[PDB]
Amino acid sequence: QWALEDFEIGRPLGKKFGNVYLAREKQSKFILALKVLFKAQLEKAGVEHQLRREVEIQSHLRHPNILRLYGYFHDATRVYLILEYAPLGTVYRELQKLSKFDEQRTATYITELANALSYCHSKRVIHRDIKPENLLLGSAGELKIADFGWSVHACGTLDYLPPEMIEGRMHDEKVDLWSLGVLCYEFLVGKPPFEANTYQETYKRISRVEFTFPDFVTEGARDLISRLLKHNPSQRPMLREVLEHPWITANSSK
Ligand SMILES: O=[S+](=O)Oc1cccc(-c2c[nH]c3ncnc(N4CCOCC4)c23)c1
Repeated sequence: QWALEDFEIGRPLGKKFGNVYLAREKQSKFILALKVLFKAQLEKAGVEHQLRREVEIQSHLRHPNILRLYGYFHDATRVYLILEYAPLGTVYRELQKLSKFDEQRTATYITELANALSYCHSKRVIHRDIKPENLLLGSAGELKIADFGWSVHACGTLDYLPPEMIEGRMHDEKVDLWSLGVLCYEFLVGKPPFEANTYQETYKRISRVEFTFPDFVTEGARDLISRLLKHNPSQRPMLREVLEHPWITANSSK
C-alpha cells in the first residue's frame, strides 16, 4: 500500500539504525517523517523481529503526547517507517540550547509525559527508553514520546535505565517511573543524575542510587525526584500521585 514513489523526500531530520528525513505524501501533500532502515543493520544486529514487534505496538497507539506511526513498508534493501512530523524538534536539542529548564517547563513536560505513559501502561505497554532525544515537540510545544524500539508488554548509555534492569532482575511498569525521575532531574539540572565518564561508574552510581542535588533545586522538586528515584520499584509512587504532586500541580501548565 506504500512505496517511495508515493513520497517526495526533503530535509534530513537526523540520526546507525538509519536516517530520518522530512517528506511529503504526494497525493495528500501531507508532510511527515520518513525513517530509512537498511536491512543490513537489521541482519547484523538481529533486529529483524523487534521492528515487526514495535511497528504493531505503536501503529495502533493513539495519544496526543505520543508520536503517531501511520504505517510502514519495505523495498529490496531498506525498510521505511512513516512517522508524525514534530515541527519543534527534540527536547534534547531544546535542553542543549537552554542548558536548564524552569519549573513550569519541567513540570509541564513531566505532566505530558505521565499522561502518555499511563495510556501506554493501560495497554500494558512499557517504554523503558524515555530519553531527551526520544522526546519530540509538536507545533504547540506539545511533548511527544517517540521511538518504541525496546517497547514490550511484560547496550548504550545506561543513564536512564533503572537498577532492576541493569542488574538483570524482573522489570515491571515501575521502570518508566524511574526514567521519569531521571528526566525531571536532567530537565532541571541539565545533566542526568547518574552521569559518569564510565559505563562501569554509571552502573554503580545507578545501582546504589547515588545522586546529589545542586543548590538551585526546589525542595518541591527534590521531593518528587527522590521519590521516583528509589531502588525498590514497589516504593516508586503511582503515575496518578505524580500528576497530583504539589510541585507538579503548582508549576505545571493547564
Ligand atoms: O527510532 S525511529 O523512530 O527514528 C526516530 C527517533 C526519534 C524521533 C524521530 C522523529 C519523528 N518525527 C520527527 N520530526 C523531526 N525530527 C525527528 N528527529 C529528531 C532528530 O533526529 C532524528 C529524528 C523526528 C524518529
